[PDB]
Amino acid sequence: GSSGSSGGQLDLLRSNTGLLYRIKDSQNAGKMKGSDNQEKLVYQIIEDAGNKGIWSRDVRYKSNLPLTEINKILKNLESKKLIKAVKSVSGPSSG
Repeated sequence: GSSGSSGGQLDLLRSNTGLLYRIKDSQNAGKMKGSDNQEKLVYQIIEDAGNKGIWSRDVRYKSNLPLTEINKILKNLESKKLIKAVKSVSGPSSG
């Protein structure tokens, strides 16, 4: 009774994810300023990531907000000094 059957074929294409984001601390954060809900919905997704962090593309999908919005939100929390942005050194493997 062997399971076996693992994998088959893989055809990936060269693509880019973007930038990574993360929340700052887990206590000093709960005042906000600008967006109330539109922002609270973002900080929630970024916070859930913890150390793994969430890409601007991912947090955008779960947030269901357009770049025009996320662009302001991601920048909002930043100025508030509530979150911490993290830039990747090398997204793809083939360097």
